[PDB]
Amino acid sequence: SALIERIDAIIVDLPTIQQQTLVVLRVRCSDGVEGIGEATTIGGLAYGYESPEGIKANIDAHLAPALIGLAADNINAAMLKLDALAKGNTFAKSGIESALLDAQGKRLGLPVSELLGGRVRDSLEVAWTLASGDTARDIAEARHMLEIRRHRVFKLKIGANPVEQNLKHVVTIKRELGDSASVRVDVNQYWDESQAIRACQVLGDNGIDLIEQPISRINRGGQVRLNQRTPAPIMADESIESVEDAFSLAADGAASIFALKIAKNGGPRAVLRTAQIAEAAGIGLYGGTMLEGSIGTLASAHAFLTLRQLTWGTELFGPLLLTEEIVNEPPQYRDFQLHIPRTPGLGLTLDEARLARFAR
Amino acid sequence: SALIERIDAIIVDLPTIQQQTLVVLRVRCSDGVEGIGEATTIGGLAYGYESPEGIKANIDAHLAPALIGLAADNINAAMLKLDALAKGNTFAKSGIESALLDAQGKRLGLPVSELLGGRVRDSLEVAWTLASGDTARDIAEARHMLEIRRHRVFKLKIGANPVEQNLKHVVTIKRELGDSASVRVDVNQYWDESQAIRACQVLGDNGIDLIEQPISRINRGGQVRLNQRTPAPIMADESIESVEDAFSLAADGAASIFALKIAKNGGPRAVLRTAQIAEAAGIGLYGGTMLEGSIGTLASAHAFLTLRQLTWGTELFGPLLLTEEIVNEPPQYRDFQLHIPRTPGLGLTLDEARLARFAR
Amino acid sequence: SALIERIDAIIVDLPTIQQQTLVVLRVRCSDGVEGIGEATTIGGLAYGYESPEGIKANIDAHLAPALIGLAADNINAAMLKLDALAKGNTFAKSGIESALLDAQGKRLGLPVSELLGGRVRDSLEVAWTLASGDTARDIAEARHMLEIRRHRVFKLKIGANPVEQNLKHVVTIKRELGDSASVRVDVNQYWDESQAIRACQVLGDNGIDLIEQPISRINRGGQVRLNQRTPAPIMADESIESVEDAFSLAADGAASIFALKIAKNGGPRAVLRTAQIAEAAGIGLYGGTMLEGSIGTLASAHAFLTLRQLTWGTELFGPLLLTEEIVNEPPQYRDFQLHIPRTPGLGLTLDEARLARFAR
Amino acid sequence: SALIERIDAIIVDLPTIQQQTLVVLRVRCSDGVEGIGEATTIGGLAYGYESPEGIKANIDAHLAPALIGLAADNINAAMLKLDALAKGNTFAKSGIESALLDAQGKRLGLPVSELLGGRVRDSLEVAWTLASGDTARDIAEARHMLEIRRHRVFKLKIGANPVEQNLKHVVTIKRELGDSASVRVDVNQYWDESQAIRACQVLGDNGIDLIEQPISRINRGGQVRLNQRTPAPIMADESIESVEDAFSLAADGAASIFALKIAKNGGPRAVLRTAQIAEAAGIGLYGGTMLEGSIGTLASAHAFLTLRQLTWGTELFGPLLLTEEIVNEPPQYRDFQLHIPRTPGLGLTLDEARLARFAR
Ligand SMILES: [Mn+2]
Ligand SMILES: [Mn+2]
Ligand SMILES: [Mn+2]
Ligand SMILES: [Mn+2]
Repeated sequence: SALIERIDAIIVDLPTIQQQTLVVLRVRCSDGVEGIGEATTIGGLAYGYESPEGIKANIDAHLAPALIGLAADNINAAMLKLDALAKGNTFAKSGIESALLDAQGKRLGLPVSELLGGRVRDSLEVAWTLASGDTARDIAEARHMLEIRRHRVFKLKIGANPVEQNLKHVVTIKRELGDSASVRVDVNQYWDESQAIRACQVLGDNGIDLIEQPISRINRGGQVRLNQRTPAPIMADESIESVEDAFSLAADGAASIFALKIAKNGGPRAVLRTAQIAEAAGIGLYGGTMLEGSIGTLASAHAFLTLRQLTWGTELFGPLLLTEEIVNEPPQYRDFQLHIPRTPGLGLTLDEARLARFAR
Repeated sequence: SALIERIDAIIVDLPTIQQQTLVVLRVRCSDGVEGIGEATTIGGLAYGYESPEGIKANIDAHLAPALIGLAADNINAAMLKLDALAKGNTFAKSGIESALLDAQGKRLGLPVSELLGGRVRDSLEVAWTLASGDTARDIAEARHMLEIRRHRVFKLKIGANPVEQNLKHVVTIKRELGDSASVRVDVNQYWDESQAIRACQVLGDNGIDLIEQPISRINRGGQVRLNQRTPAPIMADESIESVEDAFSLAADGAASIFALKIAKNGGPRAVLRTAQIAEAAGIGLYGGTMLEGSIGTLASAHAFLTLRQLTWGTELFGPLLLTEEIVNEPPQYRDFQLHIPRTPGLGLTLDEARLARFAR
Repeated sequence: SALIERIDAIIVDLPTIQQQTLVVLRVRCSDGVEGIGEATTIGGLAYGYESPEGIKANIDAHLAPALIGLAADNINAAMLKLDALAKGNTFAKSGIESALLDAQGKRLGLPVSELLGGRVRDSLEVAWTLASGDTARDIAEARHMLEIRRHRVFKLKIGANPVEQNLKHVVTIKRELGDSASVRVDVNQYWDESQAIRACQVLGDNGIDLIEQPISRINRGGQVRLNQRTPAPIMADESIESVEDAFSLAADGAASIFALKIAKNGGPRAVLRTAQIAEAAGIGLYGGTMLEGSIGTLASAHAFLTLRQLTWGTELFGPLLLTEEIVNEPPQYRDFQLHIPRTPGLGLTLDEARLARFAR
Repeated sequence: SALIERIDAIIVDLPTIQQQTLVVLRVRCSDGVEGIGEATTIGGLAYGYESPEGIKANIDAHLAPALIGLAADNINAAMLKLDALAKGNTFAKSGIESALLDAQGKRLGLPVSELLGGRVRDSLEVAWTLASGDTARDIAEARHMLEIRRHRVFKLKIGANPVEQNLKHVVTIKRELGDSASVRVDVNQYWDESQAIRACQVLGDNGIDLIEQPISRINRGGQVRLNQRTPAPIMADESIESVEDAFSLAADGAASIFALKIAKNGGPRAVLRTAQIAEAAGIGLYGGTMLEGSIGTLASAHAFLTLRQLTWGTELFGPLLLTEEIVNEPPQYRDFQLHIPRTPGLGLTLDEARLARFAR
């Protein structure tokens, strides 16, 4: 019955704790109900082929036009249509599926986690990226985050400095924190196998719990090798740019952990398809992020809530990086977790004034 | 909101065109809504480790008790719980998930296909197993089924007679029918690789469209080999006894086609998990059956309706084999297809009198 | 000459040191001889798809009817028939083959180990699962078991608590016991490869002799990987759900040790088929248990007696867990071993009164 | 109870339809019972490393001495002992296990097939090697054998003449016989992969049912390749020189059919170990022969009788090649089969006079 009448893709720049750009989606349905979503990336084109500009451009010019007039309640049909009409564009697709799921949740008065099957938990463990680039600074922030019971899992973004420097930094931090916190790294494809061979060993020998995307996705055999040789488990993130990529990697034994990002898969339903594959292969899960705001973070969270298990938790800390939001409901972070309300849809409403404010 | 108050597993023997036993499930919810499902097999234990007797025994003694008091609306949590409490028992689990999905569909007034994402079609191509055991009779039945436009896809159950005899039979039928019908075989694991090597070639060289489960699931390498050497595509059925089996087979390249049976996977949601994996690997789909009645057939159909594509259609002909049904709504078979109503749930209601009649 | 006249499957709940349920089998032969067997599992459906209820249901409804009138002396023909009529149901099949072997042993006045070829030993090393869940408690029990010379091999059931907690627990116990006892673990599929990677290393680096089923049977490649990378040998248990599973695993190099459980294979003859395959591949053996009572334990033992070698002994401690038995002859545990009499059959007779007592 | 008191290995040369040498074994037990066996090969050392001379030499000097005093009833222990004391020597071991099984069968009054588990059939299909070396003669012999209903399955020993000549010969014979008989070849390792590539295709394209050992056992990859490319199934014979060889081949996918020869495995129990492995891998079976007399043929037959299935029958025609036998009971060949009596042991007794006659 309800139809998709219009979809708006709005580029919004928000201040952080330094701007963060999100593409807010608003799908208006003939039944008066409106869903909101979010297609967010990091650094224009540096973390994916989809920039905020390219995202809005294609939604406006291609994806949205293909949906107007379609049943808002038939998300599958809509999303399958988007797949027949467009190659990739998972970020843009993710924002749209998120909005459609939100709209469908308010319409049925069910939270998205329920639309997606039913939550098995009401909160998710949330990791925190220590980014000060200063070891002492990072250890202080870690101790602080532990103090206020906000985070007990920390990840270090490395690979940008000499291998030995990052190794020192990361091992110093773990050394200092001990068993009071879990320490992980994310090399974001910065190392080549020859560099990863030694670093991975050192990290694993010094209490690092997991090594996220050490080398580039272009070296598949190296991932398979490190998944066999690293003392510390290897997690695939950038290597997954789609659900089929997830199967490919699982079939190869390229990672014992898969990071789950709706943006890299195509939305909440798409990320569960990847998760489903991981569970079938026996691969461990992790709730990933592209540093989304509450909308994208909640879209992710609602999906992760249905997961039987997330051995390595999540890094759904995106909203805490922003000093301003475009939704009224502030994220609920208490005791190392993100608490998700049972309210319908994503449980979020737009802060119209701020939207107008930061919309570029 | 609504809770699972009581689940009934009823063994029903129905006359066929020779009895057919189904285990009818009735899950009654605290909100007055009741869902019906079906856990059906063929021949006691000859086609699966789950017999009608074992199915009712375990639902009563284990599965059902674990669900009473649980939210009827949180199907994922319920089914995940059944997985934590019981190994296998996909048939029993399938009947229960089917009933839960039915009950949830009436409660929200949405057809199960929609609960499952949204249908991309309203009917499914239906194949017909020619069973007369007589070549001439089978060819007659084929032409008859073509005439009344009920079936244009036929499968022959072989492997029970000498290889040459079945080969002759099957090739004679295809030759006689020409391009007016698609002819497939299902050897039900009856051949060993050494027998399949020649038969598969002959069948493929004589217009047989696909070869369903030629050899036993115990010979994995043989399946991988035949998937590489058969002139006719190899479809995996019995080899899949779970979603993880589907991943295993896909990772191996053991079949270019996967038959989808909710019974062998654990229900409508479980069969879609397997289908999702097949789609990710690029494996072709087929809607399979354990010869369910309208309930199981409709539970399957509602899931298959959301599938982007089913290259080889379905064999959802189960209800046409029975001369009596325990539901009021007769299956809609017209023009080589099974038509699925948009009505809520499975769109079926129990024929109380007949239920009482055939319930053993 | 002698025929199978009737088979009784009796569900018996016995008190333990907390109930333990066994399905006692009684096969009555036309020659007056009667054999007894046992189909026992742990926790209904939590350790196998076969529950006590499902076991009795299928024996009564399917397996037994197929055997009445058949030659009691032709166990092969009978068991092969059960395989043609039923998929899986190894537990139920195991109880029946055990009873048939017992009956055939009394009839020929030969112990089952002899029927099975001939014993090469008269006793088996028996391991003991320390289960108190309390480290200090477990170390005390270990020291005690060593004292009375009952056990010098101990296994810890882990995987239910955080990896670090179980690691600590297990390493603390080994540390404390030193070279006076062998310490093994059984994770019962509780870990996912990403968790097993580090735990296995730690365990192997701290004197743990072997790691039983660290990850789930759904992750085959992970087993192959850990069988290559674990400092401590990997043993397959739950991964084997049949003799063909054993071949599959051996062909893959998924474990350097196979646990031998008649229940998971289909009986004493079936477990030897698996053992035979293991010996051919060079895979090490272990006498496994589903915590059977004296009947199932003796059925297992009689088979394990014919084994050339059992590098890691057995865990045939099932009877010591029960405070009551349904057989008259008490198990012979002395000097870290289970001593098997040369008496005919299993060397056991039913304690009719107790049978009637605990039969549910 | 009964012990092995003395074992005699007697070399006997028998006239054929041209001599055939067998090593007759006589194991005398302390209980008065005596078992007879046979260790027979073809051509001294040309078909195995074990010649009649080497066989008697080692039994006398090594195997037999190790058994005197041992329990005649504990065959497993005895045979396992022979394995600990001697590498290979399967022929010699086979004659001894055969004799032990015979002696144990008379002692218990059970036929060997029963000692081995229980027969599932009373006769076996018997193939016939057409050896005239003349196409026309061979076709005549084939029609004759069909007429008297003695054989309907024929094999041609090829590989000794140019590939084309043998191809012509073999294809001419099949063409001439049509579907009235099954035609197979045995190249006895005579071809190298480069020759087999074309021949196998031609043979398979001209109705040859299977290709026995086309190339040498030294080329493992070639066997794996031909098992993948031959239009006609590949059977392994010479490649199997032990049970572990059988596992190796099955693990490799080197043949879809395994020939079963007790001589190449180590006796009736050993051949069943190989058969069990084949059944587990899904490999097809065939009862092979080294052209044994009634003793070796019956030892084989009693084992093959317990086999669930032998897709390609047997070639147990050995006794029909001899014009004189050293046993009193003449083999029962009627209607394409060898009929096995239910009598105890092998059902054979020595023809003392003839034994003394032909014993070299
Ligand atoms: Mn990452
Ligand atoms: Mn099928
Ligand atoms: Mn275990
Ligand atoms: Mn041969």
